[PDB]
Amino acid sequence: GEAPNQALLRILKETEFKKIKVLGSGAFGTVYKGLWIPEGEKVKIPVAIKELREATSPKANKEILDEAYVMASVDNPHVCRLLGICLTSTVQLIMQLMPFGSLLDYVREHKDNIGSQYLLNWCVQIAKGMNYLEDRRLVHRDLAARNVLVKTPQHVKITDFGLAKLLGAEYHAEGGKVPIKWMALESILHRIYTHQSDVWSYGVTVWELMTFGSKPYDGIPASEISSILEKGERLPQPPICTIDVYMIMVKCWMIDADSRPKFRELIIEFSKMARDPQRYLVIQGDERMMDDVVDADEYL
Ligand SMILES: CCC(=O)N[C@H]1CC[C@@H](N2C(=O)N(c3ccccc3Cl)Cc3cnc(Nc4ccc(N5CCN(C)CC5)c(C)c4)nc32)CC1
Repeated sequence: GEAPNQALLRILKETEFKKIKVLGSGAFGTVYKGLWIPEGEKVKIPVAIKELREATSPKANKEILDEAYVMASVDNPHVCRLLGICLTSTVQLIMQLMPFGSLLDYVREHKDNIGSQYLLNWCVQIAKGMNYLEDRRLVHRDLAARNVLVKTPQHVKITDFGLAKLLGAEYHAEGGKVPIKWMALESILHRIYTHQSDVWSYGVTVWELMTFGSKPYDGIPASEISSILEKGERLPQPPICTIDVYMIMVKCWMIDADSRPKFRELIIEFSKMARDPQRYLVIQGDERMMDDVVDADEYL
């Protein structure tokens, strides 16, 4: 079967980190911006701390441990990594802080200042991250612009492996809440998921970036999407996109999964375009646009 998963899961002391402000709140709990100060090491690491609220719920406790399991299992510059877990009465997951939030919100907030070089670099970075996940035989199942976070405007990372599944030595889902507008056709019909179905969602994610965060198939009921797709219709060519770029998205949306690009090929193609970005995206105005703190990426 598969190779042994020798990832390390680090257990952290609650007294080593401090919560500074709320990044986001849900029914499940809260995510804080914070600092992690390992005892004796003389480093201050910016972190996001996800803490369950009222964790007397066995389902939420099991789900956050599965998440910790997945994140520990990965190590690439284009996917978010776990620093560790803290087993307090309310369980906590400690991750690298991504100071600029999700790329979906970043692209909406800054559209008038985002040039073609940033857009095409982001496409490369997401594809390298996805290619890494495919190497590790991990299917993300939820790639979308909301699930990419921004470390710096120059460096984004895939995150939110809420639905992510490691292939046993395709993956078949049971029925549950699932993002139909981002899904390969075979995922909507037969709840099948593969690295190739991730490519489909990658295409949709690029579409979101290239439209500066427009909602795909806006207004259309998710019940209609499978037949719309079977009819051969897809998302439209974004205004800024040359046909070279749109062609790539379209290939990601072929019905024959094996006819879609590989992530390895998407890396190459978007890197080619990143060398001459204004040849490939046409954007108005494009030309013009705590002493001991250590980023988690330099903390090994
Ligand atoms: C409660 C549901 C919820 O709201 N989730 C969202 C908020 C938490 C967020 N998040 C995680 O879930 N992480 C994670 C993922 C999986 C497992 C464990 C963990 Cl820890 C790691 C993570 C790292 N960095 C950030 N940086 C960051 C986020 C938001 C914002 N702003 C604040 C001002 N707003 C107006 C706009 C948003 C900023 C400025 C920076 N957010 C993260 C994900 C999305």
